[PDB]
Amino acid sequence: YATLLDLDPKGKRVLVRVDYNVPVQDGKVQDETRILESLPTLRHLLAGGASLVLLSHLGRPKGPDPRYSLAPVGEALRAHLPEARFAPFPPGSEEARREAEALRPGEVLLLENVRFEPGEEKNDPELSARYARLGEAFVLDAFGSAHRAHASVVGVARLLPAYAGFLMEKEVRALSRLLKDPERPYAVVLGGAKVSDKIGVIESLLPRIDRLLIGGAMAFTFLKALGGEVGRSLVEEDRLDLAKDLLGRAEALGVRVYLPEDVVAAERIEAGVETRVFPARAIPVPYMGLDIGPKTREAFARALEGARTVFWNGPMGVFEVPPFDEGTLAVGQAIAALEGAFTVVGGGDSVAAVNRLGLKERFGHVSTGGGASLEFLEKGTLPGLEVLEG
Repeated sequence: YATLLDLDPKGKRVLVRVDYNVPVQDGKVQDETRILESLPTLRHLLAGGASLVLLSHLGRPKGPDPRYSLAPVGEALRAHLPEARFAPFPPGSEEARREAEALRPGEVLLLENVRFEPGEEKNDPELSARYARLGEAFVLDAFGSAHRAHASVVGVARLLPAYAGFLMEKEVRALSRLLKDPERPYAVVLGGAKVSDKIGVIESLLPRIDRLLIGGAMAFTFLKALGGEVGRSLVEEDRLDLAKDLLGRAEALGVRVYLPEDVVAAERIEAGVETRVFPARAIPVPYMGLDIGPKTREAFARALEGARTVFWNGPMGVFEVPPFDEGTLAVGQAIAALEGAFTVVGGGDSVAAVNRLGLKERFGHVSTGGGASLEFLEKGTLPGLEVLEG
């Protein structure tokens, strides 16, 4: 696992895979956070005497799509690094190769959305070789993209001396603590819509944890599995069986599991909609549970008391829909208030809650990997990390 301290950037053209998948609206970035998070890595390279070619994804565009151009990100980056420019050329094009070859030491070139290239998500060898012509060394600093063997993440890494950036290094060390005898009690807080997407990581963590708090829509599959009546709440009939087995092994492994006991419900998911609070195992048909209730927020905070290690990923309810973001905000303050503990928060809505509460500084580590982080904890590595050697 080579880091930036193993690379001498003097006189070299360095290709760097960054994570610039930021929100954009009307040709303007709405949140520069991801861009700011990459500067430590970029400035270190520039300081050492390098020129840089940057590659990033943006949204899930269906082939070339002006809607997802990185031009707005280029302007944002330019406010921070005076010599950074954006060129509307696809990463593997001849125009892009020539633009990078013209680069002078100190310049920073951001190329077009890598997802515009048809061979990107398929790790196409030809495409990878094309990216290799962009620089003499490769630096992967987009942890949120390291769980997939894509052309700009794994492919190009195999053709050029590859190293991990500061962001990558930080994410890996924070997550490693969670897999290396962390301080007890160790509590995990998981949230999300479907359970099927958390089974792998839940299984992996069970034998290492002491407490499991489950919120969000995924919790109703569990409640239903215990014989509850969840009304029109979202449930995966296809997982009711495994969900019940998971609660069993949990108990057998000596892990305390906490589930919602009350919920805030409505007949439709809409901002400002009228709500009613019901017991979590007695939601009247018409209604859908869309967030954890007041008693549940209370019990969850009580369950976290005394924990010395906490990992939280996922919303407690439909976060982006105004009334239903309260449970997630309550859990964030509960974890932020903890003392003497190593707390880690990841996933879009959970991180968003922390930011809105102005509680970032209160957390041990704010994950930038999202699902990547969950897979690392699940498998112990990622394909984007295995290629970071010489």
